[PDB]
Amino acid sequence: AQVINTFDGVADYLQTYHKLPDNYITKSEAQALGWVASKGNLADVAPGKSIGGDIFSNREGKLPGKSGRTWREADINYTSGFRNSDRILYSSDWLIYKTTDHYQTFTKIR
Repeated sequence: AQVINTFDGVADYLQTYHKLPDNYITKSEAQALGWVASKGNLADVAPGKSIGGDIFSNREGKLPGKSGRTWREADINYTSGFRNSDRILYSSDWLIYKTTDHYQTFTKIR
């Protein structure tokens, strides 16, 4: 009904509660409840939920980090319909980089 699922909003809840929202279950977690990765019925088998807390090895490489270091990704913006391409990337050093194109772009916020 009312949660935080945005770039600055999630960045705040991150540096605030130092932990993704209680409604941020990774994708495998949604599969546990019965979710098809088709990305066309996520909220259908697990409505009121978000995908976050997944490791970000940098499939591309655009975050302030190096080999040996690991980043963290979280779902940004999500309501109903097919998943979206907006997601944030927080690092162990609290480095938050938002991406509005699927890890295709990164902006340093918090």
